[PDB]
Amino acid sequence: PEPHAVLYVTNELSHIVKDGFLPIWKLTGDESLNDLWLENGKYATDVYAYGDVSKWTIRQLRGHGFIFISTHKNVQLADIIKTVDVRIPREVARSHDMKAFENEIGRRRIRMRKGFGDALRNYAFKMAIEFHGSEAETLNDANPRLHKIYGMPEIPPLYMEYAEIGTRFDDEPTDEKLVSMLDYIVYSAEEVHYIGCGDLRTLMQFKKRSPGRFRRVLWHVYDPIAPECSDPNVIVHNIMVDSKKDILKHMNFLKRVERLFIWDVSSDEWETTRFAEDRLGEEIAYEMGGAFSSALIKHRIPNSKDEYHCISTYLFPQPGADADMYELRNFMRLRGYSHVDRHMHPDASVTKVVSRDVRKMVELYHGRDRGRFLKKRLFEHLHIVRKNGLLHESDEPRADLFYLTNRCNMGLEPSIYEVMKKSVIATAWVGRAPLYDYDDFALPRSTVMLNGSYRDIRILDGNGAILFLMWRYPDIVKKDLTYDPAWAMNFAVSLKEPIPDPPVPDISLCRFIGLRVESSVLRVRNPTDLSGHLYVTLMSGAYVTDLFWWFKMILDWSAQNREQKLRDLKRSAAEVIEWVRNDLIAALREYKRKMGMREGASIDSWLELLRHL
Ligand SMILES: Nc1nc2[nH]cnc2c(=O)[nH]1
Ligand SMILES: Nc1nc2[nH]cnc2c(=O)[nH]1
Repeated sequence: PEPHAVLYVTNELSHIVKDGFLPIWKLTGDESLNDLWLENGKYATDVYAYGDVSKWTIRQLRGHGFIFISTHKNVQLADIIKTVDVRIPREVARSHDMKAFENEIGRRRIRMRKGFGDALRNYAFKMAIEFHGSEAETLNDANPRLHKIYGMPEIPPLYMEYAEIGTRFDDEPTDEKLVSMLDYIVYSAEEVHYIGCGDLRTLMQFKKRSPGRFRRVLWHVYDPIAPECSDPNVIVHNIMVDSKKDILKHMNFLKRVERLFIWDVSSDEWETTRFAEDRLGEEIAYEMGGAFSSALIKHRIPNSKDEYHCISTYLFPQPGADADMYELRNFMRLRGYSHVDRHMHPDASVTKVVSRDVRKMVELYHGRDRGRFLKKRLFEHLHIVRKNGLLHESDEPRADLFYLTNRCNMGLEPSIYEVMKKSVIATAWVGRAPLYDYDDFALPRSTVMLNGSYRDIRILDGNGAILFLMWRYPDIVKKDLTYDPAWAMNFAVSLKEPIPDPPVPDISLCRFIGLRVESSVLRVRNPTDLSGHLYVTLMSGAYVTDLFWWFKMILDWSAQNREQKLRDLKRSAAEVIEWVRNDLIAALREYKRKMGMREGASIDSWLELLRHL
């Protein structure tokens, strides 16, 4: 809505910037601290800035809005030697196109979005178990035997009771059928009896792309034609399978384990053998249902039969599989130990299927050049627990990232705060620009600031949030981390995180970039300094800081003295950018003088927490 970034470039770039349409900020390594803060605050959009910044730490620079573009790998600071956020290729200076240069920034900026949500997420996996509004990404980095991953994924093309299909959605190519299979089914298994594994090329390429989960899992594999695979998490079996006893003897029963049954069995005049193969793969899974957690039975569709039967939880189309591949994979969820509770997905039963409706599924969703987006949906739907965030009442501690402010939740505002009163970590869209690849809606920043802050609950904007994590848990959140602060500043973030002792004015907390331009607009438009300053912050909705702590920082902390208060900075390894209650109490008042109803309680809460402290 207001928040910008300083697109910082290194010397050799500068000349081309001049030729742009955005404001340029020039340095000049002196510049006091309180110099940057007043200048940077003049820029109501993104800026370009160059020249010497040796004096300064990174935190200092990110709180200011910095993104480090250059041709060189890194740039020298006072803190450390930072990895440039945005490297430019030589040739694409160089050239000296302002446009290809400006485009080049954009892309990496959208790529930078990732790193931001990787820090918050990567902290959540540190402090939590339950998990809400999740997706493949969160599955991807989860520990399936600890974190418990809920959410509401977008349900794929399915056949059971039960039809509905389609409709079609846009999609792109992926990994060939057989490794694109493994990819979505393998997640929480611990042991896999892979029946009919062929020559193993399949599973090896699975290793070659997805190495972690290949090793975090155990593979019995079965074929007349399977070679000796030197791997030690691979016990091979040449034995062909007619009975469930050719698997059974090869499971340790004295210990609990999630086990997965994968069937893929084909041989060599009609073929109602193709049939009683699949049907067998099913019966064998079934008899064992109670030792496996689930199964992916192969399921090709016959010509002869218009309708037929099978045991099924689901039947679905196959990513990366050719268009003419007339073969669905049949899921069976089962009973048997599993670190993911799937009792939503119905207990695999007998299923009447109509060939032509399967025939249609293949027709709609198969294609070499389709699957990517299907596979995802399958993955989630299979392994996420279908549970609604604002409604789930949890016993364990719980994280709430990047779903909260979704357009489907619109109106249900109260429930939202309820979640941010008690989550470990959660985030709300508060950005007021156009604003794309993002389908969220904004919460009023004042209302966030005021409802957000509780003793335990620290309420910062994404950048503050990050700065904080850098500063408190330096190795949950690295310092060299690349991210785009502007974007970080579209999110309100909340953490179950105690106030510092002593409540130092760290950047995580105190930035207030542009608060002077912010105070003037305020006064030409809707007109009514630590008294007025608090009011500005609120009325602007430019800002999201932790009211509570910042309160505590003012009264309980300043005074203290000159000597005795920096000192307690050293120490708390804090850092700043800027070198009584009766103000604040009116600050509040004035605020709600202008805002009956559109708020604020609460307010009342805040006042009555000064008038008692
Ligand atoms: N910054 C950011 N990172 C993510 N990682 C997964 N989803 C998101 C998102 O919406 N934003
Ligand atoms: N099946 C699958 N789909 C994904 N979509 C994004 N990441 C993954 C992954 O690891 N596996």
